[PDB]
Amino acid sequence: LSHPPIPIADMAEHTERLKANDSLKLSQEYESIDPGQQFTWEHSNLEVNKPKNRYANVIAYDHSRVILQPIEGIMGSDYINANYVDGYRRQNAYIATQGPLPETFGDFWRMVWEQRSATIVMMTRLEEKSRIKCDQYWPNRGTETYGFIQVTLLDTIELATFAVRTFSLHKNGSSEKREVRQFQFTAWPDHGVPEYPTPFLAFLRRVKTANPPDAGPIVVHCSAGVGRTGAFIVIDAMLERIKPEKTVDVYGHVTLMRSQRNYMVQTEDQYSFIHEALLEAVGAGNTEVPARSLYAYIQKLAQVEPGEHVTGMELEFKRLAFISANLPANKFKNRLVNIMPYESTRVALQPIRGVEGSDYINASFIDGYRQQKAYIATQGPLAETTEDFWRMLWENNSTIVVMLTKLREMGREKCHQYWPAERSARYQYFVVDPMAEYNMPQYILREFKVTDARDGQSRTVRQFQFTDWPEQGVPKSGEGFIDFIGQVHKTKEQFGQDGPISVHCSAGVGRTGVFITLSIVLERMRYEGVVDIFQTVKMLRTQRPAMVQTEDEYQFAYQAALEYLGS
Repeated sequence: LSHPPIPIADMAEHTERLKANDSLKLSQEYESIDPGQQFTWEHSNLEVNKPKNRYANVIAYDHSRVILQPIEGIMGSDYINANYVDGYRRQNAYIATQGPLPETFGDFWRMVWEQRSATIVMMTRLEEKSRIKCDQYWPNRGTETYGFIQVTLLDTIELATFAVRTFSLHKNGSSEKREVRQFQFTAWPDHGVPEYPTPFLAFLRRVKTANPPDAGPIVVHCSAGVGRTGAFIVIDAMLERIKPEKTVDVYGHVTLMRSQRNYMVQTEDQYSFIHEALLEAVGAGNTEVPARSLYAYIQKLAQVEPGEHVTGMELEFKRLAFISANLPANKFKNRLVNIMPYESTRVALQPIRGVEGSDYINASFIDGYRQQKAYIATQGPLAETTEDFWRMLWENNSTIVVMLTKLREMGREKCHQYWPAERSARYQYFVVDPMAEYNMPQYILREFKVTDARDGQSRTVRQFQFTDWPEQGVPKSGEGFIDFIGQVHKTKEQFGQDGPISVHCSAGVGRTGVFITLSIVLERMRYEGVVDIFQTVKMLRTQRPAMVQTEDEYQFAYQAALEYLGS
């Protein structure tokens, strides 16, 4: 009645309608959400329970609350601020709860134990822009006791946009030991919702694969346990829904959620984000592959299926498809009009008083496998942006430069020679001294001393220039490129860089993208034994446009991933 399901085919259009005229119908739809019934919240309001509430205004409805076994002689001991929430035809599939307080750490663990949960989803950083969102309810290492549950940290994996912690739980008296994994999403912005859903969707895939299909409810929490917690739940429930059903009903599911916990999906932006994520999720399907299945996967990609006129490989690639960059005074600072950094990931320079746009360089921060901003992807310097380049490196503590083009190819200038060789150069406040030049079969290593003139300080800069990329196409073997990636990264650890690796070719998307793609993929193969090239590329394209420009480029990443598996 009045807000019917949306077939996954119309999801595109529907979303754009809601978003029309600065999200006017989204807003009217959202404001109309109403479970339309009266709840009570007596337990949350017990005097003894009020300090167990992180926010006095975010309570637990009586009828859907999670009820803990009482502790003999302790009034109020059945209470936690938490409610069951439904998934798609999955009753009480989730527990939505606040981020635990020091005084409720024991309650939270006892909840996990008694509810037989195997998975915790933490939708927040402990602190975000100074403000504490959640206190740390788990041990730094080893075993800690909370109430009567002993929680042991077995393992910590920590990656660019989330962390996974593995725990063992043991209540005293029983030999029972239970395993629980906490997935912590670390990339939700301090303000608003994520610009793109791709990190969250990969986060969600992790969670779902780890969660055993016979456990109790997934425990989900942010700060209040309503806002991001809500988005996680709806997105998941709708991805479940579309397996047997091929329609989406966000409106309907948020409505059901509101009858279970106050405020689920707390902002319009969150409501919008849910639609964007679900939109992107129907877009790709599963592209992740176990190492053992890689070759077969590749072989399958290599065929022209009955029905299609192109390869599966090229069909997969097809599915992958600017304020400052435009300011008139920065327009000469771009090699190509149509290759610009996004505002949100652009690498801004320290502004220089009295020259507008001297905060601009065509460059973009890019996350790695383990850490965010592990790369800057930028174009080959122009004679006119050379100075800017050197300052970007200094200001951003980048001391490794990967150049993926010859200065000239196919009788065109690809890159200006932005480095000195015969003698020292001064590029503005920076003195760069050429220290050595190593000619390897497939690349050249150049080493520079860079001295800040202003304060006499100094850093070593190393530049790796790969010289074996064919001027048309892509390498026939990934061997040399693999070794190259290896060398750049050895050199990173060996001389303890914290800073990003700055990577460029000519426009700084194609080969640049392949380099960054493989740097991520090959480490993920080492540590997970899975590969997902498509999602890696998809991700890069959330931070810089057109990363991995061509089909052959895309295919090469597969090729190199394959050969690397070979060793």
